[PDB]
Amino acid sequence: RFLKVKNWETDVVLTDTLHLKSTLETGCTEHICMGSIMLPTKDQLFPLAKEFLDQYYSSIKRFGSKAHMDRLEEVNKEIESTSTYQLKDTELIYGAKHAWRNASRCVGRIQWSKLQVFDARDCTTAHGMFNYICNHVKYATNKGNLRSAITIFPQRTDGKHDFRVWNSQLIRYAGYKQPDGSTLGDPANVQFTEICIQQGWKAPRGRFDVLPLLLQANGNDPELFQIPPELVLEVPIRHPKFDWFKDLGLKWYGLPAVSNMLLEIGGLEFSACPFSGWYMGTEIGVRDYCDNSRYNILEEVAKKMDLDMRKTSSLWKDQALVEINIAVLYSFQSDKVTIVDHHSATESFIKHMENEYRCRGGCPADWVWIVPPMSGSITPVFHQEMLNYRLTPSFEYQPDPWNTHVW
Amino acid sequence: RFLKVKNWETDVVLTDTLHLKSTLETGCTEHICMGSIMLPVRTKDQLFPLAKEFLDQYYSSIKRFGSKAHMDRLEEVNKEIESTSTYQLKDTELIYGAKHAWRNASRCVGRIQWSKLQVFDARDCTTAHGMFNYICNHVKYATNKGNLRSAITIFPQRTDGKHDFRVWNSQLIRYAGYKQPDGSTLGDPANVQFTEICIQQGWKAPRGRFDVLPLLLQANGNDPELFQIPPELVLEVPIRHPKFDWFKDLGLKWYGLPAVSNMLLEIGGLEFSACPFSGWYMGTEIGVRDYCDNSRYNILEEVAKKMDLDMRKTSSLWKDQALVEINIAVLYSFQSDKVTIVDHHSATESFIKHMENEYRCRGGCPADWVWIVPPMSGSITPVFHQEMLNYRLTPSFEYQPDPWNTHVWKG
Ligand code: HEM
Ligand code: HEM
Ligand SMILES: N=C(NCCC[C@H](N)CN(O)CCN)N[N+](=O)[O-]
Ligand SMILES: N=C(NCCC[C@H](N)CN(O)CCN)N[N+](=O)[O-]
Ligand SMILES: C[C@H](O)[C@H](O)[C@H]1CNc2nc(N)[nH]c(=O)c2N1
Ligand SMILES: C[C@H](O)[C@H](O)[C@H]1CNc2nc(N)[nH]c(=O)c2N1
Ligand SMILES: [Zn+2]
Repeated sequence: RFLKVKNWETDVVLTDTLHLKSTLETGCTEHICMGSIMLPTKDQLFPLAKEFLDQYYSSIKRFGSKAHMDRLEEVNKEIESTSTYQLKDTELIYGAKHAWRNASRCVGRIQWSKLQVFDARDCTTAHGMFNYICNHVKYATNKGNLRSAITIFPQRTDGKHDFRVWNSQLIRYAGYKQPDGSTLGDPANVQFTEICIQQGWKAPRGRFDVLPLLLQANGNDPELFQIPPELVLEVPIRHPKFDWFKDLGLKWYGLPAVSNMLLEIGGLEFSACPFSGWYMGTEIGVRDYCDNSRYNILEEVAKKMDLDMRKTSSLWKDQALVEINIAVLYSFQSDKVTIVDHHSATESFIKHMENEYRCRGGCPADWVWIVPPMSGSITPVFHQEMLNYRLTPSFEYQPDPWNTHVW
Repeated sequence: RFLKVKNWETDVVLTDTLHLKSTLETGCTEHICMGSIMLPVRTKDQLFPLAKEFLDQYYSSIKRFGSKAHMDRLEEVNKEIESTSTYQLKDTELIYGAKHAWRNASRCVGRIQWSKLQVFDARDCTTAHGMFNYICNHVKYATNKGNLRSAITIFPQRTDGKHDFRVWNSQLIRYAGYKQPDGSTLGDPANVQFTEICIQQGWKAPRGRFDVLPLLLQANGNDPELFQIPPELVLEVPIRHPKFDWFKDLGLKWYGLPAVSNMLLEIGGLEFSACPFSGWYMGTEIGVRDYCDNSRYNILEEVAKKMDLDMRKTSSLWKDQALVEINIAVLYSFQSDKVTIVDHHSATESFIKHMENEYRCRGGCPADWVWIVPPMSGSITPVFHQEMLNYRLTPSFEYQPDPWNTHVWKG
């Protein structure tokens, strides 16, 4: 019932009871652990709304008050009638902040309560979505002093009137398959880069071409939009020691903004809720730049460094990996663009876990995602036991629209 | 029920059916995942069924399931059990059992080598001196002058739980750790408690930074006894860096033979409480964990200073930088001295091939992602991108309480 998690580097032991309020399943069973798998009605709705309202009023110290009972009734009535409901702005903001608070795969949750929520529920068209998204981008970028934000479009109704941002992130680079069979630009976005063209986009066919937004409002077909360049902060990548580094022709965008997730609050589903915070260095330097299936630039960098690439045991890949990541962080800091290294971010998360354990009785955390893709054990989270479980409100994965849209 | 795991780097999908044979519990529930939790006498009543499941697996493995030899064996054991409340494995069953416990060890990335395990049968051992002798032969055989050979030595199984054989050391070879009165620690901090028990038992500590600990051996539930492994039998490797001539001056060295000796081997219900085994090191075990964990030798800073790295702010990634060099040094020193070792890139690539083979020939491969992925450069190794299924199959290697916490001293 009362589970304990131990940190093997500091012997600190925390007790978790928050998991007892868990509602969704994990993918695992007592016979099998799937911890490393990437993707494990009015009658249905009211109980959800109730659970949410109870936690909402409880958080404001008005659990079971008249206001609570009242709102509970009002929502109850609304559901019975309309077969759904609308959150009060206060609930919208609380729900979003908590969905972030509950994202077990996010190492940056110590920032959870500072989220700026943009209510775009009155939106009706793709141009309207583009407008809201541009405002989000400018607000969050804040000339390099990034501020976390989320813009929430209209909730789901009949499932045939869904708003969806087709991009996986608001800002990403295009990827095109060349005759060579090789891939130019970002390989992860090869397909999307195609669906944009299958729509009319005029690809400059470059290595770092900011993709166009493909916005879907109310179910209708999506529409393309070029984000005003001055709104897309980019960072030229240079090494604080290797002048030749810049010759690599590397740069990345400063704003990470997940746009393909679904937000669940009190049973209500928000299929278009792009959100953004700021990068942890390794996301770019380790994953985007060195993944074998991404920009895969390890060899090139190792060559320039003139390292013995004959035997894996010389650890040239490891050597290069480090330099590359030193560069990413150096560049961002130099341009005064917010960014955080894995040491600092993970140190933050441990503090955050401790705060959540004392103030909330726990903190759902997914070790597989929390530990950085490089230098795992020299970061504190590696030695930290974590309990993973699903709490709502939450952020969930959802099918790429191009695999569900009825044109 | 079928289950698939996908490798997101190659899109190779695999199907697991072997998990269906999984009987033991994982620690997780439908509502919670304990995937990152370090540590999540039998009755006749429960024994024979465990015996049967095992003998069935064994006879199927040799293509004799349902034969007369199979049936007679099941009858022979059934009888022995009701007759003696236990039973003895045939040599062939023991060898098979030991190999499969390794094969089934979900946290082991070196399982591609599982079928080559050399098994030493020490079930006739009765005293600690006998244990010492067996352990010495295992170490010399396994070490093989630097060309390491995997091996396991199996002492008598548990009976009533009051006559257990145990190796109190956590590994056959490990360095002493000494807590100084000023609060600092000399040697390996991980071994401070065990070292104190050794000194108390009478060991004369040389008190250096790399003193090979003595063996503290327990036979038939008796009080443990001390023994010094012959120095000529302990292969050690001085660590130096191929480019940094000052590295050698850090005075670092490590032993070549990694030999877990505190685990419990379960086979067909029988419990082997003393079953030391060895293979060879993956570089990062020493370079990352032994040398760089904050709670171990913790040398990042000193190596950082010597390299003249900007240590003012973490974002310089000075720790990351020093880490790589230290690991380059460990691999380099071992290769130079021709002492077997494997780097994490090579070891992980091998585990992926092994894993694919296991799915195709066995229907699955239980694997613990948290442990399989190396403690450094995680995503640039293929296992990072590989989905895995973790489940417990027997035969198996299990954790057991440290003996100093359960032993009834006879004095
Ligand atoms: C302010 C700084 C923030 C930092 C440093 C941070 C860092 C991270 C990192 C490293 C990951 C894993 C990324 C990957 O490997 O692809 C992640 C995942 C995630 N974060 Fe955060 N995050 C921040 C803000 C946010 C915000 C504002 C939200 C939403 C309100 C959020 C929600 C999540 C979710 C749901 C995931 C997992 C997404 C998935 O499964 O792909 N994060 N975060
Ligand atoms: C042939 C060389 C081998 C290599 C390269 C290898 C490598 C490893 C590594 C890197 C780990 C994790 C160690 C740690 O992080 O502390 C491990 C764990 C494990 N290995 Fe292997 N291994 C090998 C041979 C063996 C042998 C011979 C056995 C048994 C017969 C075995 C049984 C296990 C077990 C049971 C674990 C888990 C230990 C625990 O949970 O504490 N390994 N191995
Ligand atoms: N810092 C953040 N990172 C999440 C988005 C970027 C990620 N590298 C892409 N990604 O999840 C790739 C798909 N597996 N979030 N945020 O600050 O809002
Ligand atoms: N290569 C092997 N490694 C396992 C034993 C060494 C480990 N670093 C010590 N250890 O797990 C200390 C406590 N967590 N095995 N083997 O070759 O048989
Ligand atoms: C197969 C495995 O689940 C997959 O590679 C995971 C591992 N850990 C991760 N951790 C983070 N933060 N992000 C990822 O994309 C992944 N990928
Ligand atoms: C808390 C966490 O589970 C623990 O530190 C684990 C993580 N992964 C590991 N992986 C290996 N190979 N060895 C370890 O000791 C650990 N420690
Ligand atoms: Zn699990």
